[PDB]
Amino acid sequence: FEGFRKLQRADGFASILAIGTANPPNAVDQSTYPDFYFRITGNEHNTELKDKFKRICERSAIKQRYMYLTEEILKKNPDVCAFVEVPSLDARQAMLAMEVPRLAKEAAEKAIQEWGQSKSGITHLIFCSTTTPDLPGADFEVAKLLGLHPSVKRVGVFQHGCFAGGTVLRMAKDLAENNRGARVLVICSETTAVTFRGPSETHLDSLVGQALFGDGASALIVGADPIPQVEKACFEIVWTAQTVVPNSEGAIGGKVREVGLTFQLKGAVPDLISANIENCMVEAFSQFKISDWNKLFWVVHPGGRAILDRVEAKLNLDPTKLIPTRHVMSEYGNMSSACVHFILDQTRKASLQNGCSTTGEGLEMGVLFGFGPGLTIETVVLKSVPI
Amino acid sequence: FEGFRKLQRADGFASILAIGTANPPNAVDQSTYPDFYFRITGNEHNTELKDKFKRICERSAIKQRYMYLTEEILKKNPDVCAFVEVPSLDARQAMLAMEVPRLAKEAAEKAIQEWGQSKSGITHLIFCSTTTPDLPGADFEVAKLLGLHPSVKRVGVFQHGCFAGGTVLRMAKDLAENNRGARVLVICSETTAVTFRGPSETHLDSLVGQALFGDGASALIVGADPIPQVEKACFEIVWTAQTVVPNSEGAIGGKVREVGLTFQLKGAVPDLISANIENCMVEAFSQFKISDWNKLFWVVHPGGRAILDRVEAKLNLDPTKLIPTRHVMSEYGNMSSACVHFILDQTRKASLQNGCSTTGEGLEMGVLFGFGPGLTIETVVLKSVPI
Ligand SMILES: O=C(O)C(=O)Cc1c[nH]c2ccccc12
Repeated sequence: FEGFRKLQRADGFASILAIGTANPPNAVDQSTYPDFYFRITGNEHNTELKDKFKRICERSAIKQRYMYLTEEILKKNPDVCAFVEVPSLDARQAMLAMEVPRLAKEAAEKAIQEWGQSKSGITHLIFCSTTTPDLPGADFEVAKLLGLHPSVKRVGVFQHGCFAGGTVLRMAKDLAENNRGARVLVICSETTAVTFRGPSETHLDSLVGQALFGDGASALIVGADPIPQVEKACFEIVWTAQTVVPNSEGAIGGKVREVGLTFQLKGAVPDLISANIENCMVEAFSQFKISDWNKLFWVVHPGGRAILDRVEAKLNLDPTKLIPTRHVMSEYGNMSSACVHFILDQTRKASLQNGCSTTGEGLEMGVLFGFGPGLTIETVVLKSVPI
Repeated sequence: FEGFRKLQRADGFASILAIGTANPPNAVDQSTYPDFYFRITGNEHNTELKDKFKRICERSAIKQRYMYLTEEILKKNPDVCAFVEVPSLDARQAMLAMEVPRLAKEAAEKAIQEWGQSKSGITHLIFCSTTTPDLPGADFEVAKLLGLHPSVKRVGVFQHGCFAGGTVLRMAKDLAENNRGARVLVICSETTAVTFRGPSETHLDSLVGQALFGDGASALIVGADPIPQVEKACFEIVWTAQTVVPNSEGAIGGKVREVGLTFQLKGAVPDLISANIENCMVEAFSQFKISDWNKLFWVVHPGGRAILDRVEAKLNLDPTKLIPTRHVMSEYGNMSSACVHFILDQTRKASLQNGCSTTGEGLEMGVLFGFGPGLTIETVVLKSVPI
């Protein structure tokens, strides 16, 4: 086995070689959502509950969200419009079985097309979705839809949540770097088909989710040692970390039950995240001798307007750092795990079109944060690519 | 940066430094299961169905199984004894929220005790279970029960199934080898609380499972560069592969629904596996100049007696090869993902008590096979350690 381990692994940093995104072709305007939502769920007369919802939507800083669920589909699925008075899991599982792999496929083809290499070269697949209805998981169905080789090594990431956009990058880094020639297809596909439900005055937290969550899928090609003049890297995955904020189990959570996926959200999420964000930064960048957070490009899971404002304030980030992040939240809302990837795409695109010296708005180092159930925080250190 | 990557990764092969296992306290005798099972589910009047089940149990080559579900718990949950006449998911989720982590912690504490080092050195956790009830996944709960550091990087492997015992080793290899000093706690915790239900003439493809599935949890400590005279490896994870057998989608499957997790196993599984197992061996061992399957030690997921028989005959293995495998199936039945880890533990133990020259029955190289929904086959090439 002399030199076997050395030849088996890769040499450089895992690099994002392409980013593709997709969304259901149904843009839903936030300005008119309160009326639509309360009408379609049969709660038009509950003015006070609708006004609380209007309030939440109006302050969400989300102009629109793409949604698989349409008035037609909801009219054919009354049970999904209820809160919890009747079961709806089975019906939702059917929707997921079709929609999650579909968006995943669409986003993956875009990433594959950009990458410009044959899909026969894809060696691994990391597939993530809040939930998956059966066994095999959706990772199997997506691979089949894409016509990937049967020997592609799959890993499904389910029920992790909104922080998984970071999780999949952390996982892809080790796969790409420890396997010479490896090319990992990374996909995050999310849809509110599993969380959408009628409003309830005794569960205002669920109400907030109904105003923030949107649908979408992201796809990446990750690999180390990109081929000169053939493959093109936009970002390098340098270092990662994951940590749980102590004593915050009920801050963000969900439950898969007969009524489908229910979620819980506490108002303290903003404080909890900002109070622990500083340490994530020091632990991540001390080794790089960086202490000025404004010298980095930023990517933050847009869990909610408040979280972003609180993080921006606590760390004294100048107004431009979260522009790409807020831009995505405004145009797509909270697409869970897929969010940070759309933001990375927005970042590199804005950099090229503004004539920046790097894919990271002219800066060398950057940080990407994923937040979710735990409360869990995923930290990803990125390095941009010269333009 | 180049120096950074070199320092960031580990030097040698990912090695198994400890193996721990656990099972519910209730041992269920197979010889008397038909009467108990048909009684507790109120099917004593279905004589033909009962006789069919009896023969399945009698030919299962399974002497006993440990089960979380006792007569007392089943009496307090009649919804679980039904087939699909009434929803039972919610009741099952509650059981899982309790049992999966309980078994997980027990096995993990044992492996950690064998490892002999502080749990503060555990840097990663890979946790696997057929299903998980909420978000966070069970990986979160287990980390908490074990008192792991908040910054331990977690990866939950859900709804992969019986082949996942191989999947986690494939994942642990990259995590351990690409991270210098990394010590990965790998856990598989399975329980029939989620699959147990009454027999049904209309779903015979779901009957065999009730006779074979059992409960149990396994835990391993995987790490590269074991500290001399301190840590002790019993196996090295050399090479891995995953593939899907052509047109066998419905051969092994499951669905998470309002009635709980339903499953189906086609009679063609033994044939499918044996007709593709040869190519798996060639693709895995040709590079090591090995063509004689009998010169390797073996670990095979005991999906069922027939699978083991067909594999043995197809690869013309001598009578001794599947002994450890058949021994675990006899004493524990099919514990899904955990099986191959129990078998690995049995293999090393027997080797050291029979005076063999290595932890692999005196042989240098070995293979470990995981089978499941896909139909998927995980291949893990192992190297024993001198004794
Ligand atoms: O032994 C195998 O190959 C299986 O996948 C059997 C099995 C055990 N537990 C299950 C749960 C859902 C689907 C299949 C199984």
